[PDB]
Amino acid sequence: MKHTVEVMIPEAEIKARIAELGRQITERYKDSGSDMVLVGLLRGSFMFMADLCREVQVSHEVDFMTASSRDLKILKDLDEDIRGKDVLIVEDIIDSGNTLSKVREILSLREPKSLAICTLLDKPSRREVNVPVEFIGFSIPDEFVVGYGIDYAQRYRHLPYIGKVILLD
Amino acid sequence: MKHTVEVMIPEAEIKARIAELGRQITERYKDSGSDMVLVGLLRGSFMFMADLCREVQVSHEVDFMTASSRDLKILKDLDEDIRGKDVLIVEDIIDSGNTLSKVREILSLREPKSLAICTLLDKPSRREVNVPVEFIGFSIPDEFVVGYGIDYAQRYRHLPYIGKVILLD
Amino acid sequence: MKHTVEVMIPEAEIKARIAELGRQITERYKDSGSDMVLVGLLRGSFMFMADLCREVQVSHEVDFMTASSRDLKILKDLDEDIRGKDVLIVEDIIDSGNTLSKVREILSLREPKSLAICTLLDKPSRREVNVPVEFIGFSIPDEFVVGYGIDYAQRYRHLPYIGKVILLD
Amino acid sequence: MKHTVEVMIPEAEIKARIAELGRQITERYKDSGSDMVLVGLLRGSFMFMADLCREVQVSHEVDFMTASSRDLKILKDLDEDIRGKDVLIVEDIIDSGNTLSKVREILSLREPKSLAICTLLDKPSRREVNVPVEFIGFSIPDEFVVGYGIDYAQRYRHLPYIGKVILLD
Ligand SMILES: O=c1[nH]cnc2c1ncn2[C@@H]1O[C@H](COP(=O)(O)O)[C@@H](O)[C@H]1O
Ligand SMILES: O=c1[nH]cnc2c1ncn2[C@@H]1O[C@H](COP(=O)(O)O)[C@@H](O)[C@H]1O
Repeated sequence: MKHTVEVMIPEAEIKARIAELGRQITERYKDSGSDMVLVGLLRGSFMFMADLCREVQVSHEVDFMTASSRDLKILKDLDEDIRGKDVLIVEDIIDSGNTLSKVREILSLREPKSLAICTLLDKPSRREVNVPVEFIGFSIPDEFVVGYGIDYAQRYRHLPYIGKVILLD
Repeated sequence: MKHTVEVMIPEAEIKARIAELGRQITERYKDSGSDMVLVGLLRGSFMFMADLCREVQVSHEVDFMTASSRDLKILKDLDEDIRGKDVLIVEDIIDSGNTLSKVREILSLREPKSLAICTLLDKPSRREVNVPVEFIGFSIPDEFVVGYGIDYAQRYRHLPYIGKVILLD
Repeated sequence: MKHTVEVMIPEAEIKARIAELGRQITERYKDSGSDMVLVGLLRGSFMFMADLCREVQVSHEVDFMTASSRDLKILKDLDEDIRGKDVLIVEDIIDSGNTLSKVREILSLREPKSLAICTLLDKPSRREVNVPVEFIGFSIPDEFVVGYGIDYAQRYRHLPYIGKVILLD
Repeated sequence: MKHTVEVMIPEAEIKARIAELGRQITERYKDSGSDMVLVGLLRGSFMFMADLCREVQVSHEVDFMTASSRDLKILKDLDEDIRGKDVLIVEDIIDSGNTLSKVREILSLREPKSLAICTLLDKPSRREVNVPVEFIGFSIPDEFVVGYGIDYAQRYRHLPYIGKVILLD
């Protein structure tokens, strides 16, 4: 467990990609006319949600939810209703796609006007369950990453950039 | 809010009906062979659960879940995994069928081997949604019942019998 | 893990002790005049709570709560308030006394009129944290018990009696 | 309910104040040596948390907790253990001091190495309970503020600045 962390994706770059995601999300929803709510998955999405929602130029609500990353259970459900609203699930990263997949199903049952997912990172190679992912900040190989909500031994979660854990020998 | 409570279903009557329900549920699942779990919906069904599981002659586990009743949110999810298991949802009362209908959808997503519902009381005259109910203790008229876990303004759950509030008397 | 279960405390005896606990609890509170609420710890106390509350002859509420049996956390808090009320925590068994001890502290902060604990079983020898326990159904040595809410490998939780797990070789 | 929103604290002003708070908190805990954890109180403080932890130059973990505000109930407890750790409760706003006062009592029970509070906004003119607040971003007049995580009828949390609702205008 002896190691070091080096910057992989500088915060300045993360900020740029998010602003763009924001324009994209805004453009995609600005004319819906229905209520919108960004749904972040805890703990991972807190930082990403913070920045992202500020880049979304349409009036919207911000709610969080926390699932158990065998059965995907709900430790903390949404505080507000989503029925008839536009819901954009926000996660820091998708790899296997299991939790995201199940969470999308659960929310689907509440009959929202629509459902989409926006992740800061995407690890295509690790996918195990195909699930739609409308907005992605970065596509990366299966690297040992941390920061921006992603931890390693309850650490680096507060880093302003995405770094890679170099596992010293 | 001034009111009276009259007996609707005496304790002995309930005790007998539950023994029967027990035999029936037992007969149904005795030859399944996969794990079985009864899921009571807090708060109202804790008493019915306590008595019912004691009449179920097949080895099972007991878990609980608490749900809201606009969107149906999970205030307390199961501690157990139900995937590939016979699941018997234990409810105290079904009238409109909204909440149960949804709770059932949510568990269905976890892919249990089988999914059924067992309710103590049933007000068919109140049904708004078609929902499969495999076991019913009593089909009753549209009375405001209390006791045996059920309440009236956080009151009467401890009554050993199902009673009906009269009011203005 | 190969074993068998033999009856240690017959349900008929459990029922008798509970009726007596009920008289004792009733006598102790009947003149308070304040609101009363029995607080059961999930999953363990569901069955005991069911029977016990029926033996308590004073008007009271029934709420449940579930803690994490290193830090004692609250997975599901009470649905109702206890401030200014008489609160009787109900558990199936106390051994180390850790969870019970912490739960009593947490509820204490809400300033209830009073706080007491009632357990069906007590394992004095295993105590690690001294905490008051006003009502006990049975005092037993450190036996491998199951039933009446107490499980073993998600099993025997529904047994109507307290049995001892004979660990066959 | 007809209203207007005016800027009260511009985004740049907040950004600068947080950098300062960051230096201060860093200076305070840099030589402690035990694990440290910032606990944000959902929902209102997710944004302040996101920005604050990035200015804290000491290795820490980030966790969240959601509480009610008559009795103070835990709707979502921490995922981490705080025993023997420096704990920095991260709040968005403190006015009466009731909720924080209680949340602090609850965590205090888990025996952390140290326990402090850091709030972005403060309405001293609204204080009803004496509660220790170690770090404050801004002491403000009694205005109904929104933005930067804070809301008005589930609205405005995404604003990058603290604004004040005007109403009937
Ligand atoms: O007579 C009643 N008094 C109090 N609550 C009731 C009564 N009938 C139904 N409920 C509530 O409605 C729920 C069942 O709703 P359903 O599944 O939508 O039919 C129960 O779990 C109860 O909490
Ligand atoms: O101006 C306001 N608008 C909306 N909610 C507020 C406002 N001021 C305080 N609150 C709520 O009150 C809580 C703080 O209460 P305290 O800790 O009891 O002082 C915050 O977490 C908010 O949820």
